[PDB]
Amino acid sequence: EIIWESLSVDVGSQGNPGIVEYKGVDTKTGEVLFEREPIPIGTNNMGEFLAIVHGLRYLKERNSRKPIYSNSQTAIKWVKDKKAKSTLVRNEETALIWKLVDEAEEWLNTHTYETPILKWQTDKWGEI
Amino acid sequence: EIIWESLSVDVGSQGNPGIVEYKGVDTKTGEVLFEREPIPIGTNNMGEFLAIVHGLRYLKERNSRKPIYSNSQTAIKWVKDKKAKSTLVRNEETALIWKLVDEAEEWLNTHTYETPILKWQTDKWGEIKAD
Amino acid sequence: EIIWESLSVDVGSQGNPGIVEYKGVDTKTGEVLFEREPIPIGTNNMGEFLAIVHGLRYLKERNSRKPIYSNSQTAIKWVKDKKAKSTLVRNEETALIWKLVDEAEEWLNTHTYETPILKWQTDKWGEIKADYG
DNA sequence: CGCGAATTGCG
DNA sequence: CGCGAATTGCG
Ligand SMILES: [K+]
Ligand SMILES: [K+]
Ligand code: NA
Repeated sequence: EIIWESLSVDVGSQGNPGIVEYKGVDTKTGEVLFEREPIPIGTNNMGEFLAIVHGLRYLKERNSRKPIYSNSQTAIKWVKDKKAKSTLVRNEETALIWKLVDEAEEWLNTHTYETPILKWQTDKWGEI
Repeated sequence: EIIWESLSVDVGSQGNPGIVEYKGVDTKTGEVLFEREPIPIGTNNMGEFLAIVHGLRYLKERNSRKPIYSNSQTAIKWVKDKKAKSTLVRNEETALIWKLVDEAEEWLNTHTYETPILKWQTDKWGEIKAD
Repeated sequence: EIIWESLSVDVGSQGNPGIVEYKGVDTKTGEVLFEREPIPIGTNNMGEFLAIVHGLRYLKERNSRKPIYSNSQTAIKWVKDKKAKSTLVRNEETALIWKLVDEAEEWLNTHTYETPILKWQTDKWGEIKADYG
């Protein structure tokens, strides 16, 4: 049922909003493929969005067709629409997450990609 | 993928909450197969709940294996969960609809059925209609 | 940052959900001021909730403005909310714990109390004094 | 295992 | 309007 030849995105937040970080891993080995240092203020929908697009770029650079597993349906929609819809206030305290979200959107509106973007069935399989 | 040999339920609501009614119709042809008269006050989700269960009862009486189309994904969920989840106040005004819902639930918890409960896809197919 | 003349509660459980108990001790002396016999089936959070409410009634019974320390942020919020937002099924095996909990909410709804309810900071101050073994 | 507070589509 | 669901350290 799980597609093991794939890349999984694992985003954590210390509160929503709160410190947000993420890693992209090989789904089968759990090897860390890329990561993002903690961002002091973010939401988990923003972290998933960024994590997905980071993975899209990682896979594009390496000419991989492996799919991406996310477990935020909202961030998958945001990626598909090439537009994030966060309600998070934008100021100096949130400048970094918003700047990264801007950059991710920009990348999405200037590129094409092959990667399938799948929802992790947390109900059937557990956490990643 | 319309299955024409099926039943479709359609509920009307004079405001929500408000007066609720519903009918069961032949999907292929529009013929009204069963009806419930207006209920003085209920919700749209309670009526879709009752309409599905009513058709379940109707098809079960007739030994039909035909599916039922509903336009309400909430009501489909409720039936499959064998539990409505309305937040309508129980008072004197709402006693009727609430009686009917409890009786729908009780039927669901003491019965099994063959009938596939399918989602009507309005924007793919248009409205549910009775002729 | 530590009110030493205060009361501290904690829960002990074999499993979660499982057997649960609690006690209240004096924060300065570790003197055990009250105890709850092990309850066949509950959750830790239900136990913490009951332990705080027991402590509240204990101090109220004695006209004491000593604070209460718990290290369960959940149970604290539950008490301040006069509502135990537990997810334990209500059945016959869990009837006892649900009845003491329903009654603890009822007690909160119908009384006034002035005890400050404080979070114990385990990361900073070490173990809460009502810690079980 | 249990639990908080906040994020985000019809009919 | 009524109801839609899933996500994210410590005791
Ligand atoms: K594309
Ligand atoms: K609906
Ligand atoms: Na995670």
